[PDB]
Amino acid sequence: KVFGRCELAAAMKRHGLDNYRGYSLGNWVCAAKFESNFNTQATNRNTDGSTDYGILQINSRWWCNDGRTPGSRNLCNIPCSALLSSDITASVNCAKKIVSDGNGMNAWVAWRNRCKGTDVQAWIRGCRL
Repeated sequence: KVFGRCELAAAMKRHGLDNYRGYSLGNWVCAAKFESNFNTQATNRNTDGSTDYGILQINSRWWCNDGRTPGSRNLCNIPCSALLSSDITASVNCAKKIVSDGNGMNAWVAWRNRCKGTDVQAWIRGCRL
């Protein structure tokens, strides 16, 4: 599913991401736009041969099992396919694990390079939340 900007904001809010670890909702939306362009089905192979899955491009090296990432871990204890669902519940619960991991939203390279330092609140402008 390809979410609308405000549609994803609302879903991320309902699921508890807003100010989760002090990251406002616009950070989570901004990251989603620049990781997946809001498309739940988005998949990208990493040079290390891991793959990133879903709305927040969660990575099979550490967070989910895709059955083909050698010597990966699966710290969110899920199949990576779970993360491409139009139900973002797994993507969001796993992302909470990731952000709590010590490096915050810097675990997300698109967030680090495209959202951090910017007025991320623009990404939820116009949304009824």
